[PDB]
Order: sequence, then structure tokens, then C-alpha cells
Amino acid sequence: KVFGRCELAAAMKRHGLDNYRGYSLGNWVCAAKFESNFNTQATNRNTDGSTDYGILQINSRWWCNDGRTPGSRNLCNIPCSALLSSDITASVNCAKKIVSDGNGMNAWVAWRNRCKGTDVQAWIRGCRL
Repeated sequence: KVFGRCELAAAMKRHGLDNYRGYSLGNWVCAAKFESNFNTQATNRNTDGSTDYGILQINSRWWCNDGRTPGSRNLCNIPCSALLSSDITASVNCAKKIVSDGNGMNAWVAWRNRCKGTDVQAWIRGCRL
């Protein structure tokens, strides 16, 4: 599924991400935009052999099991495929754990390099939330 901007904002809010660990909803929407262009089915292989999955490009190195990332963990206790669902529950639950891990949203390299410090409220501008 390819979410629209306000549609995703709404889904994130419904799943409790709005202001989670102090990160406004625009921050989450901006991260999703640059990680996956709002496409739940996005997958991208990393040079180390891990893969990033889903709207928020969650890495198999630590967070999910894809069966092909040696030495990796699965700290969200989920198959990485669950992160590709049209329903964002699994992605959201796992992102909650990620953003709680110590470095906040810096875990998302695209958020640090493209969202951090910017006018992230633009992402939810005009949305009925």
C-alpha cells in the first residue's frame, strides 16, 4: 500500500505514534516519506547483507527476522514480512521499540539527514487529525 500523507498521519496517530518519545507526528510522517515514500512494501538491501523493511525501513540486523541476516537479532519478535503489511500496526509497534533504544529517531538515517531540524509540521499541514 502507498499511503497518502494525511492518511498516514492519521494511521500513525491511531496507533499511538503521535508524540511518542516526544516526536511529533510530522517527524514520523517525514521519516516514512524519505525512508519508503509511504510504500508499505518497500524493501532495500544493505551492504552488510541485512535488509530494511516497510514504511519505516526497519533493519533485519536488529529488529526482525528475515532468515538471511547472519548474527542478527529480532528484537521486535516478528518476521520482517510483517513489516510489509498494508496495516501499519507491526511497523508502529516495532518503531516504538526502536525510538526507545537510546538514540531516538536518529536510528533512522533518512530522518536525521532529511527531517531533523526541519519544519516537520508541514508533513501534517492541512490534515484532519
